[PDB]
Formats: sequence, structure tokens, C-alpha cells
Amino acid sequence: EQPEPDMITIFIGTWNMGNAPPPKKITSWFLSKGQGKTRDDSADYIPHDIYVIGTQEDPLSEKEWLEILKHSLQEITSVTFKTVAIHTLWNIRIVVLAKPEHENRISHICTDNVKTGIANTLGNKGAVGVSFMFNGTSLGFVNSHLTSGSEKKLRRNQNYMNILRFLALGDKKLSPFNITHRFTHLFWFGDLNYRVDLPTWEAETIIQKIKQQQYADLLSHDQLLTERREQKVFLHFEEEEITFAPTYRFERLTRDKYAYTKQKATGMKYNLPSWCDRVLWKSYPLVHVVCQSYGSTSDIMTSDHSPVFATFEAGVTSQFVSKNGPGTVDSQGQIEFLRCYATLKTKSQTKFYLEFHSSCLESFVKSQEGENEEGSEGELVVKFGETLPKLKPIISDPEYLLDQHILISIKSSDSDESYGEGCIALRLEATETQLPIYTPLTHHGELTGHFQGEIKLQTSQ
Ligand SMILES: CC(C)[C@H](N)C(=O)N1CCOCC1
Repeated sequence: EQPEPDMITIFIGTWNMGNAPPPKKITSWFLSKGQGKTRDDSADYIPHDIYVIGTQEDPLSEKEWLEILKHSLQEITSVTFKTVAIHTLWNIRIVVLAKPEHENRISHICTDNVKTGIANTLGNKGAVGVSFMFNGTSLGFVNSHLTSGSEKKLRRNQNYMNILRFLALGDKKLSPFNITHRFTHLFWFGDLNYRVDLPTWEAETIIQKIKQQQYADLLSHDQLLTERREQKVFLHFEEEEITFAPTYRFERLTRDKYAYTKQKATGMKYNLPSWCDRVLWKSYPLVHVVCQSYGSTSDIMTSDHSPVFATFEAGVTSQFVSKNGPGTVDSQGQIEFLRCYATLKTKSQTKFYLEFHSSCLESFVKSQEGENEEGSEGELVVKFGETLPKLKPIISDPEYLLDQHILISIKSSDSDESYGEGCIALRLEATETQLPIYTPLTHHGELTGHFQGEIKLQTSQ
């Protein structure tokens, strides 16, 4: 037998195809060749472990697109990839392909979609997603096509919050947790449709800057970067530095021209050159994740968007079995919390309790109610002191336990509704030692408070 991997590489692609069939060759996309952070030529024959393809305005049948994708990867790698999942909402599609050696490592495949907007605004924008387990590691993938238009960044932020609330991926037992907490690694990509927010009269200046590869002054006005910096969207997500030209809006059949001027076909809106097409991620604390490419193709010109690629190294763990767990506790293992308190932004006064969720526990654990005090600056402080239960992991082996994570929800005793969710890594500097812990708490992806204190982890070593 193959040894189980402790690392895999994942290819993420996002392309708004502009309702046009692709050209006969799209291999440059899967090879991370073009502009930006590109992949070394020496890696060209080396397959990624998993390929996740997100399309928007995709005119192809699932069958048509699968044939082009599989044939493309076969030509690059000489490997016949297995289809893990395919899911389409209108013209928004996600395909997950993996090397055949991974077929038995992949389980718990989930697909879902969310339609964004109401009446007028419901009919073609939203998201599709896929999750699964790769051995002991949970992976989520979201392909979203958000509201278009330079003057709708707020709508895009709203679309993002509706997708992260309502996309039903991952372990349904994680009931207090949205997709931004359910996965070891979460990749969120698509035509996010955020624009370079400069005056219309500066169109030709923007084009000039693009021809000089001087992106700095454009990225300082990129609505996704500015909204993220003001914590309006994609809180606690990462994005690699952008070093490729804006991927929208091109004249078709060339990349020599940006088509930005207002037309009946655009609803009389300008489309200033923009980084519409993006890849972000969020991984659990102290898990290996390294972006190894982030760029756009130069040679695929059927759409008014260029394809975007990103590749990642992602840490993965094995499906651990001991003499004891799974199927029982390992009395040599324990997780203890000392001097713990939650700080909440809520103006309400109910009692709160904690829930601890982790795949290292047989099931989730509910604490006693904490003691509410007033913070010096208005805040609600919920004190747990030394009252939190002792968590009993299924496996005590430090090779397993130090790789695990504890999700925390703080819940109202009156309503059992979560006011905040966060995550604590057990990748500690020491065992049998009081060490500080910390997580921000979010609800619907917005900051709602903090959890901090100390942890004491006992393993079999
Ligand atoms: C399975 C579905 C998501 C299907 N592929 C689809 O896109 N639609 C049917 C339901 O309503 C929206 C349109």
C-alpha cells in the first residue's frame, strides 16, 4: 500500500465564460500559465491531487464541460481524473475532479446551492458548493456569481452573507456553525464582481496603468480589498497578492482591448477594468496552507473575462484508528480550559453557555452557564473561570490530537441561538502546560465578540 499523504495540492479555477463555448485548448488554465504568480514549467506534468473548476455564465451541459475538462487534464498529465461532484445552478457550475488513487480517500460528498436576491434580483446570481472528507480533513468549495455593477458593492456583501448562512455543506451535526467554520480548508471563488472604484473619466488612465503593469494605484481602489479592510465582507479569509491584469471586461477574441464604455447591452453602465474573478480561502488555525499560484490566462479569449487560477499546498491528516477510539474514549487524553471568558458585543442580557464541537469528541459538549459581568467599556463579559467541563477525546495519541480543532459556540440559555462561533487549534507549543488560547467569535460571518483563556492538553505522551 501507498502511505497516506500529509499534504495535497489543490487547483482552483474560476472563469466567467460569457455564455460562449470555450476554445479548443484551455490547458494554460490548468497549468497556471499567463500573468501573475504562475507555476514553474518543471511542474507541468505533475498532476494536482484535486481540481475544482467554478464557471459562471457557462453555456455548456454538464456532460459537454466534463468531456472538455477530463480530456484537457488527460492531455496535460496522462491521468484520467475521477469526477467527485458536479453541481449547476442556472449558469453557475462547480466541478470537482481528483486523481484515481484518491477515490477511496474521499467520502461524505455534499453539494448545495443558494439563490441570491428577491423578485427582481432572484433569477441568475447565487452560489454552488461542494464539500467532502479527504481522509481526516474536511474540504469545502464555493463558486459564487455575485451581483454585478460598480455601484452595488453593498448588494455583493449581502449576497456573500446569504451564501455563507444558507449553503448547507459539511457535517450537519455542526448545527451552530455556518460554512466559514465547518471545514479544515474552505476555498471561496467566482465572479465576485467587485470593481475598481475610480471615476469613469479615468478609464483611459486605468488602461495606461494596466499596460505598464502598475496595479498598485488600481488595487488601492479594488472594492473587495477595501470592503475586506473595513470588515464588511469575507472576514477572516485570505487572498494572495494580485500581480495579474484586471480580468474584466475584455473585447472577445483578443486580450489587447478593455471594453469599458456604456452600451445598451450593459444597461448603460461603464465596466471599468476590474478584478471581478477571485479566489480566497479560510483554513483552521495552524493548518498548513500555502498559495503556490494566483494568476490569469492570456491565451483564452472566448469570454469578456479571462480565466483565473490558484493552486495550494494543503495539509491533510490520515483517518486515525487506535485500540480505543473510534468507538470509545481514550482515558489517557483530556482537554482542560482555565480562566476562560467570552466578550460579546450584544446589547442583550440573557445567560450564556458554551458548546464544544470536534471530530476528536464522541459528541458535542454543553458547558454550565457562565457569569455575566460588565466590561470597563460597555461590553458583556461572560466569565467561565475554571467551570468548563473536561473534554474526553476519542484518541490520546499526540500524532492525532495535536492536529485537531475545537469549534466553540456561545449560546443564549433563553433561545439556544448561537451569538458567536470560533475555533481553537490543539497544535500547542506544549502538553500538560497552561497555554493562552484565543478566537474571534462571529455570527453570520460578522464579528460578535471574542473567546480567550488558557488550555491544558494531556496526550498519551
Ligand atoms: C438542481 C438545480 C439547482 C438545477 N440544476 C437548477 O439550476 N434549477 C432548478 C431549480 O431552480 C433553479 C434552476
